[PDB]
Amino acid sequence: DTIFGKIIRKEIPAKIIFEDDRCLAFHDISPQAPTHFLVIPKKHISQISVAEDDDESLLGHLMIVGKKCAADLGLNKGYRMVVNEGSDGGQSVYHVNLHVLGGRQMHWPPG
Amino acid sequence: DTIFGKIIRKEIPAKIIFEDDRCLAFHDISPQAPTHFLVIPKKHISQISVAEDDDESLLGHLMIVGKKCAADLGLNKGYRMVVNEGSDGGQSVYHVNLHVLGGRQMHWPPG
Ligand SMILES: Nc1ncnc2c1ncn2[C@@H]1O[C@H](COP(=O)(O)NCCc2c[nH]c3ccccc23)[C@@H](O)[C@@H]1O
Ligand SMILES: Nc1ncnc2c1ncn2[C@@H]1O[C@H](COP(=O)(O)NCCc2c[nH]c3ccccc23)[C@@H](O)[C@@H]1O
Repeated sequence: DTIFGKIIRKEIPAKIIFEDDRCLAFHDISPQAPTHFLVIPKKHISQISVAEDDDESLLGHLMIVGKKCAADLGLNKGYRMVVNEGSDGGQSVYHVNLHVLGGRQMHWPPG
Repeated sequence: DTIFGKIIRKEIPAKIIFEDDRCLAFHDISPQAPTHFLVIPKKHISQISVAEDDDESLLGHLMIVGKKCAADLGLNKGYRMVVNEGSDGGQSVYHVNLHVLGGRQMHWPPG
């Protein structure tokens, strides 16, 4: 399975900042901002392009959890949420993952 | 209200590529990729940091609609989804909006 599959199954260790029945959040190993963490579903969805209609609430939950974690981490000046799909998106771990980045001005274009 | 509020109320014209009872999608006026469109809720939420828990399904719907529009627009090599919060996120229109960008390699960091 993927790296994130291994984190979910508790095969690879990770320092978590949030967990519930539906998702996990943890800091990125290669941070691109002073604050950079990930929110991932526990359900295996390899990429957002294959998410099903009934995954709507789960995907929204990732963003609500991202919002809450951002607040807890003191990102009061703002942040950026990112989901990458496939090669052009730069996906590297093929498990749906929401990036939340902040603590610096985020620029444009977003990559 | 905001620019997007005006688009929703059909005060400002916009060429739409998707509409339902909950959201609208349309191409960005200042595209940053060969394909760059936006998905916005019809409900007024000024920024993701003030989204409520019960907005989970709506937020997920934006991503599912983004996914579907991306497929329709032929983004088979991938894409990137982005939501900006506040000043550090680069928010400029204070109405929740999901960017979908593709048709080129998206780079890292994402801004
Ligand atoms: N054990 C662990 N704990 C915590 N974080 C972990 C981790 N193992 C891995 N990560 C992280 O997962 C993230 C996977 O995100 P992604 O959206 O699949 N690819 C985005 C990065 C990227 C790569 N190549 C690109 C090319 C062009 C654009 C972008 C890129 C990475 O930020 C980082 O590797
Ligand atoms: N009528 C119309 N039809 C179609 N698209 C329209 C439009 N009117 C406006 N837009 C678009 O809304 C988007 C608003 O996105 P945002 O996430 O609020 N800001 C991101 C851009 C940005 C700005 N400054 C920054 C600084 C640092 C990082 C980023 C930035 C813009 O891409 C573009 O202006």
